[PDB]
Amino acid sequence: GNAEKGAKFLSDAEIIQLVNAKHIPAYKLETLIETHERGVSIRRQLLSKKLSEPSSLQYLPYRDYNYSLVMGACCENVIGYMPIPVGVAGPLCLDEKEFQVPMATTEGCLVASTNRGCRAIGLGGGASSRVLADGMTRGPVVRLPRACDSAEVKAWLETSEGFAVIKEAFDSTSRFARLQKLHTSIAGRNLYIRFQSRSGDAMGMNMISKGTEKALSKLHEYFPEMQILAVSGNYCTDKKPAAINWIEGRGKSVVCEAVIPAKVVREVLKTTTEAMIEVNINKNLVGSAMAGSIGGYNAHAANIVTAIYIACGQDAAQNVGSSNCITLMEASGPTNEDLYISCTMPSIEIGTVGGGTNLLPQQACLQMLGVQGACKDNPGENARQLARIVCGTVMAGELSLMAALAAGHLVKS
Amino acid sequence: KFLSDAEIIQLVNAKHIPAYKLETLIETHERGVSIRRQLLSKKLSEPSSLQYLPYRDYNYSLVMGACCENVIGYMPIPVGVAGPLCLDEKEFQVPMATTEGCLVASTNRGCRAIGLGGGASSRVLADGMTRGPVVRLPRACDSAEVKAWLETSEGFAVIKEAFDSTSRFARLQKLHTSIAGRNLYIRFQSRSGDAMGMNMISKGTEKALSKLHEYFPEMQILAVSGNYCTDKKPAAINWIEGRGKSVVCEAVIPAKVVREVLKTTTEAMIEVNINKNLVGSAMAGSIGGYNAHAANIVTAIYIACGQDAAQNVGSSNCITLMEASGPTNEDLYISCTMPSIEIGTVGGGTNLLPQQACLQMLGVQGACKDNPGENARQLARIVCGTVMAGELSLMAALAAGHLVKSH
Amino acid sequence: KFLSDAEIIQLVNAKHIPAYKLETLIETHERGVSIRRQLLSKKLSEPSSLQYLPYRDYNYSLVMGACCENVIGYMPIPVGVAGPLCLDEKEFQVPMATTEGCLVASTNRGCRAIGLGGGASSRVLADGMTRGPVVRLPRACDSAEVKAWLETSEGFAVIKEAFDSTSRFARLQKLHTSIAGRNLYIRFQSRSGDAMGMNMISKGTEKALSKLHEYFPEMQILAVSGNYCTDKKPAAINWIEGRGKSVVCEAVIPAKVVREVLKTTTEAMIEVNINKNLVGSAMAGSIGGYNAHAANIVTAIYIACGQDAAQNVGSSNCITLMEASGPTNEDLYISCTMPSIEIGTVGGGTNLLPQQACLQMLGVQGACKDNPGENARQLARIVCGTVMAGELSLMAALAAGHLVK
Amino acid sequence: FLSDAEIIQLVNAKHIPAYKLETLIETHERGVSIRRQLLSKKLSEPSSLQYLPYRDYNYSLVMGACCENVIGYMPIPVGVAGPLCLDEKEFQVPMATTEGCLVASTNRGCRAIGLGGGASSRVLADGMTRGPVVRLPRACDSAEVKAWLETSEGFAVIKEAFDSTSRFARLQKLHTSIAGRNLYIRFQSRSGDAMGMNMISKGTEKALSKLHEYFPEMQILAVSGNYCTDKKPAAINWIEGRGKSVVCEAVIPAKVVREVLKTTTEAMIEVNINKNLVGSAMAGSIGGYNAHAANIVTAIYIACGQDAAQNVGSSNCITLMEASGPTNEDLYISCTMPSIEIGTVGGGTNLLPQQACLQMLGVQGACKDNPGENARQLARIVCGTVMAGELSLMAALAAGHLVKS
Ligand SMILES: CC(C)(COP(=O)([O-])OP(=O)([O-])OC[C@H]1O[C@@H](n2cnc3c(N)ncnc32)[C@H](O)[C@@H]1OP(=O)([O-])[O-])[C@@H](O)C(=O)NCCC(=O)NCCSC(=O)C[C@@](C)(O)CC(=O)[O-]
Ligand SMILES: CC(C)(COP(=O)([O-])OP(=O)([O-])OC[C@H]1O[C@@H](n2cnc3c(N)ncnc32)[C@H](O)[C@@H]1OP(=O)([O-])[O-])[C@@H](O)C(=O)NCCC(=O)NCCSC(=O)C[C@@](C)(O)CC(=O)[O-]
Ligand SMILES: CC(C)(COP(=O)([O-])OP(=O)([O-])OC[C@H]1O[C@@H](n2cnc3c(N)ncnc32)[C@H](O)[C@@H]1OP(=O)([O-])[O-])[C@@H](O)C(=O)NCCC(=O)NCCSC(=O)C[C@@](C)(O)CC(=O)[O-]
Ligand SMILES: CC(C)(COP(=O)([O-])OP(=O)([O-])OC[C@H]1O[C@@H](n2cnc3c(N)ncnc32)[C@H](O)[C@@H]1OP(=O)([O-])[O-])[C@@H](O)C(=O)NCCC(=O)NCCSC(=O)C[C@@](C)(O)CC(=O)[O-]
Repeated sequence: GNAEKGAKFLSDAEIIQLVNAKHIPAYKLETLIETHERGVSIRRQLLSKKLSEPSSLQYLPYRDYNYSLVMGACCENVIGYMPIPVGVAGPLCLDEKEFQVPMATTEGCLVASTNRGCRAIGLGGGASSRVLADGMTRGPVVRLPRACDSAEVKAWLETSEGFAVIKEAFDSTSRFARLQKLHTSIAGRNLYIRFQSRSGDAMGMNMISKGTEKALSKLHEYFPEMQILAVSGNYCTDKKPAAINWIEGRGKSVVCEAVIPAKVVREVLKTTTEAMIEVNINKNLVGSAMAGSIGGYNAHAANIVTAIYIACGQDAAQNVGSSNCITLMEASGPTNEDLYISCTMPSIEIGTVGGGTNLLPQQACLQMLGVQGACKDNPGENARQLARIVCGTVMAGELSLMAALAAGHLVKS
Repeated sequence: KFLSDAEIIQLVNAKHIPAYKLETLIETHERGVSIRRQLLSKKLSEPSSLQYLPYRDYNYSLVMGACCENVIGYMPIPVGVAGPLCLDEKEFQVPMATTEGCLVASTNRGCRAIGLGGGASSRVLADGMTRGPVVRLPRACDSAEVKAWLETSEGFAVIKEAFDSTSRFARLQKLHTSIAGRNLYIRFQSRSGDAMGMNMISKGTEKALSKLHEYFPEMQILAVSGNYCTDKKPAAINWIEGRGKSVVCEAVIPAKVVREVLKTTTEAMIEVNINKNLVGSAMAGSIGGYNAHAANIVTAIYIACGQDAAQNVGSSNCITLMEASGPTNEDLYISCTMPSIEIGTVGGGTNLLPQQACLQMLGVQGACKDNPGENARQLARIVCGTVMAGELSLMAALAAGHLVKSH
Repeated sequence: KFLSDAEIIQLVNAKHIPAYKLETLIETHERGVSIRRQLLSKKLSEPSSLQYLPYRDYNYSLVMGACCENVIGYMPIPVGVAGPLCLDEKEFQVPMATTEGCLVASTNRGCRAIGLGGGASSRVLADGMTRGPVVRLPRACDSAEVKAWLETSEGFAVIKEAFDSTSRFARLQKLHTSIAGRNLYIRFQSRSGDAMGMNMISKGTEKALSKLHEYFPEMQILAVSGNYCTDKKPAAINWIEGRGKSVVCEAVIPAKVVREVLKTTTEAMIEVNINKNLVGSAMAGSIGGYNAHAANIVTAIYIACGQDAAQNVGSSNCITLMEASGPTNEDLYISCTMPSIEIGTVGGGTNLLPQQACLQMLGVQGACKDNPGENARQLARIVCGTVMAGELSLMAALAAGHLVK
Repeated sequence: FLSDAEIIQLVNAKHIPAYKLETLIETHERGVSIRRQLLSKKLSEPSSLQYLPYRDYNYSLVMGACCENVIGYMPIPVGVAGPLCLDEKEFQVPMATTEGCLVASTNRGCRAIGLGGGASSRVLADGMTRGPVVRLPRACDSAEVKAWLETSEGFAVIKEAFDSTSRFARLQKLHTSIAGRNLYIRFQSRSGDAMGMNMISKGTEKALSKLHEYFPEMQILAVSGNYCTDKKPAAINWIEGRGKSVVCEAVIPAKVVREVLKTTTEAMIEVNINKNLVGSAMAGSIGGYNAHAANIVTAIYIACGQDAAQNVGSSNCITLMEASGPTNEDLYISCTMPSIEIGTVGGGTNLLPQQACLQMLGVQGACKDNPGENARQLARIVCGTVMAGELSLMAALAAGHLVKS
């Protein structure tokens, strides 16, 4: 019926009461209650009346979903989950292997197009890829009394011993923290330090923050007058467009290529190698340059990154820098009727452990590509492998869309 | 029809009927996906990989033929809620589909500071989706002529006529042209009701390019999209000219609220905003990213509300500014300007029911009958508002030395 | 007056006179300069380091109070000539004030290929100098309101009237506004006859900002220039929106001419242009610099013709493109598009006689009485033309493996 | 030797290239004197070079080194600003310009600094760069070369080759960048007191050869694939630096700001942020967070024989202003310039008048004892003077003193 005061289980009815009582704040329901799902039920209830159209929540799934794995490190105020259609494209004949690429999307033709692109590649002898570099970064802003002081610190960080003490501090942070280079940049009395380190099969944004922080402390011991303004002074750079990610790289840098047989271009892609190339240059090069792009000399690399990212538990917001990509197309073969295509992506921020990678459905798409979890034997291998697949699939998508654009097929589909 | 499950399998195999064909071949969407999963498993190095990828009893009737191909199931993204967001004297319960811990918590904490601050105000500065095809002429002198033509009032009128005759909402605004030798990049800009409009615009520019061709028969239409729109790629033009909805946001957090809720000082916030979001971003050579994590907020809301999560690229453009304010300058004045929010309230993933749930939750869902475009615009303002909230909280945490404490 | 350099210096050393005023006193420019050199030598660690800095017999008359302060002589810059430049069915002998060897030789070699190629064609795509002040309002909602106001036809009309009432040539074109919170950046665009117009425009935006103030009394005019013009700084907005004169250029070099004059192959040129001026520039994160050395050509012509050599920054923006052309695709099609050539044929260094010499040499000097702006525009085209010429030659040299040696 | 009208006809007939005139006439000046007559016919107005100087210049130092087809020289007013109290020294900075108030303003700025205890500067890095484009059959090959160049031994053989090129060629790091089967290699080396554009090209070329020995299938497309980057705007110069990177700072006493600069520290700062930061960002600038660093670079560059076209990358500069002092009434100002391409030897640095302005700053020629010192010292002066000019113009803008001066 109704009651009052904390006790045993109680009822949705008035457990709500104690929330108004302001002793059980909304987001703490899982703290108190016994079953995660009840918690979400009660919140959807609270939130329900907070709503203008309370009948909304009705078609928002939530029932039976392992929440023990989200509550804790993947989301707060869980009021359910969002279903994203997951299509599959492939096989992707990449580096003498075939992958069935999962793509969580809501945009029609994206999967169809990526597939059509994978096809051209398969009938083309397949594609080759190489991870050019690997390292997640973090660039805090630090301050000194005078620019002359910043200057001194910069020089110090650049001496071999100085770098060694910073590296030691940094690496003592984790099992995988192994500080590579150190890129410093001065702005008056400000000093931006770009820390770069590998991180096994983790995307490493977290590991690196812990590492730079410990390093900044040891750095402070030497320059007590230094102010650590913010672990992140946008010099990483994370989730924001930045020429530095494009030029210096961030995460995994990777190249991709394939040669599509003139026949395959006419048959599968429905155009000409000559037409493709004529479009790639004036679109992905001259066009992008005209729009003042930094890092976006590609057709829709983003569409492919986001889809794979959502499907495989990556940070869909890193879609920003991860999509950097220049796609190039040349005439090739004995008659120059064959299409040579490459795709270079300098900043693929990706990981195979932690984050959304810990959820089971996302993990399903990872296993589907045989990348899931940490690579015990060779640490970082899964992350790297996935990076290559992302780059490979992007080339596939680039191939198909570019073709469609050349052929005048975009409006039809 | 009935044929044993594996009977369809073998059948397809022996015919080599492309899996994607299924939906048409088989009766009932869930069969075709269940069968596809089945075919796929045998192509995998661990046939039981999809053991945890849901797919059962989902509404594929909407999806197939409109949102995704080769469906093999669906991906569950935790959906949190933040708010109320006291924006323009209203309160919104903002849904955020994410997998990053603290994002919702932080956006909430940010919304809180704003609520106890008298709320936030926002304005949509401009509205217009764009499409910029590449077109070619024999000589640059010809491109030149076309450019001048498109710039005459009559020339623009015939192009506009053609363009607008494309849809009920297609109303071509300006026309930005740009020459590269014999190449001509034409940026078409038009409103589009409550639709994000990427599709409507393509239809419009295409019809317009035809009418344009009638006048310059020697013109080659190389591609409806010559990257001058620009869509899903970083571009100074979206930042400077705007794309989609441009919107400003502001709020003033009372010094007490900054010390109590945000756990810092207005002075500290400002010292960080300038050297991070301004000097830092400039040092990294950013174009459009003078903000802390506008992207985190856009993506979350975008995924939760059926938007194109890949447009996260240009939609996240945002400059966040913080000034000292009040009688004592202890209050925090904060603003966030986002010039290119590509958003829509109709079509796309906006047609799926669960996404529609999050849209109703903000009372934006579907087309706005009375005032077309209103929902799209309203949602844009909410995205900008929530972004400011997130900016507030994260900036604070950074000032206070809390990122490696919260996470 | 007439005393003695020997003592006209003491008063000065009695600080009764600031070196930078000798002019006001000692009426006879060269003497003013003369005394100042002497007074400076003493302050120098090497009292005679100015031994070789010319100064005599230069017409400081026009310089003083309009081009330079604290004058102490002049700097001689070698002036070479390149051409003829067969541009738009005309031939120009282009003057280039430079100190870099081969620049003139190369630009010439480039002009040559063009002459034996049927010549080059050019078009001025747009014309308008800009000024973008920063203005402030109490709240962003206020900025917003002003933006919308400036965008209404009547609002623009009152702003335009105010702006145009500033000068005989001030004819405000569009108005590009941009909001940053409670800040509002207004880009004013207007023609300006044959003047580069940086000054004319400032005067115009200022009068306009006043009338704007009358309507929004709560608006703070922070600075007539809030870097949204943008002047003398790299900016995507100049590249995308244009600034000054925007112009295209093209020519087709006959395969024979490429092999003979330029010493390479159209195929090789093209292979280099794409991977250097496009893919390379993109790799370096360039905004506006998809060209080989457009700057070398702009600066030289700018110094020789009295332009603002510092505007070399935005004026050099240029994308140079090369395609295969002809019945056999062995001919080289080349184009050069420069969106922001800040140039003028009147005022500034354009008032000095030696610079004016180089202007007449191109028949552009002074204002074009009949068709105002024509000289400025014509010169802009020549700058673009000569740039293509230089692009042609250097690209070739690079293709052929000739830079070093 | 004999006669003029004759050399002409003789020329016109056997039609000799005007540019060869120097190798057929006893004195240079009669070469350029003939050249000039010879060109006058070819003008719409034969009497155009009337006022264009030429006599008694000493083309000797120019011929075959600084300029071709010389028809004379261009006089650029040279003003002086200072003293510049930089690093406990005072410099009298020469500025070759044609823009009124530039010198006056830079002076006024130097003044505020002098009465402020002076300015401090530091050279953060030194290295000229060259980035050729090289090609391989497949991207996998490019990839392999990149990794090779990154191994310590691979770098050692490349460095050896590179350094064996000159006495000052000492290859620092190596920044590589892949674009499919393309490979952009950024070579970085010091170069004494030379700007080093030439030395580096010779070095990368020698290195690219040795590189070829290891990857015979590699195509050297161009010694310069715009990844240096030279004379074009590029985020890489801004982020990685090019030439000399230097910081500058000073603190102007609140009194001095009100008295000399005619404003408030609070006003200055309010303008710097919304103009040089927020404004520049709104215009989509990469590298230009400053008011007019270019004006100062160009002037000093022309006066001291530097490459005025490098004005493009050399002008990169972010200027910052904070409140300082016991009451925060004092103005703290800094200026960071990451890519000052400068040199004190070779180029226009070999001409005597330019050398005059170099001595004036006591930088002229190579620094025997400490190689590179002069180049570096001049770089610091350029950065110092830029801060000075930033100070004055920013002030003027804050105070609303522009249009009228
Ligand atoms: C629609 C297609 C794929 C047809 O392509 P098609 O060649 O005309 O159709 P087809 O039946 O003749 O070819 C068959 C092949 O297509 C594929 N295919 C065909 N249908 C399906 C399907 N249902 N499901 C899966 N795969 C499919 C499949 O791989 C198949 O191979 P096969 O079965 O013979 O072994 C093509 O025309 C295309 O790729 N169009 C463009 C797609 C695209 O651009 N997608 C992204 C959205 S565009 C956007 O919003 C970004 C943009 C444009 O703004 C960016 C920019 O500015 O550039
Ligand atoms: C974690 C907080 C929010 C704690 O916040 P707090 O103030 O330290 O502790 P609190 O308990 O006093 O705060 C409680 C209030 O915060 C919110 N809040 C608190 N806990 C919860 C919860 N469980 N669920 C929901 N809401 C929560 C909520 O609104 C609540 O209001 P109340 O009811 O108490 O008046 C804070 O420390 C914070 O915001 N940290 C930063 C979080 C963040 O920004 N993370 C994601 C972005 S990091 C990134 O990847 C981007 C980066 C850094 O790489 C980009 C760059 O800068 O380069
Ligand atoms: C050196 C040349 C011109 C030889 O040119 P050549 O074709 O090798 O020899 P040639 O004598 O047979 O050519 C003669 C023609 O060239 C011209 N020419 C030839 N000599 C002269 C002269 N003395 N004075 C005037 N004009 C001359 C002239 O027009 C003549 O026509 P002709 O009289 O026979 O009918 C050629 O090899 C060349 O162009 N070299 C490269 C020039 C160049 O581009 N350098 C300046 C930029 S380098 C820099 O600092 C920027 C950079 C490159 O680093 C930026 C980047 O890419 O990152
Ligand atoms: C005009 C001034 C200098 C007057 O300065 P003032 O303080 O108004 O008047 P003052 O006579 O009392 O000042 C005297 C002091 O100024 C200097 N000074 C004064 N006159 C001279 C002179 N003739 N020659 C040399 N030095 C002079 C000198 O140092 C002297 O110190 P003192 O000897 O008294 O101890 C000042 O108002 C000013 O600096 N104006 C602005 C100058 C300027 O910056 N213009 C060039 C940039 S405009 C442009 O094209 C770039 C732009 C606008 O586009 C950049 C952007 O986009 O932001």
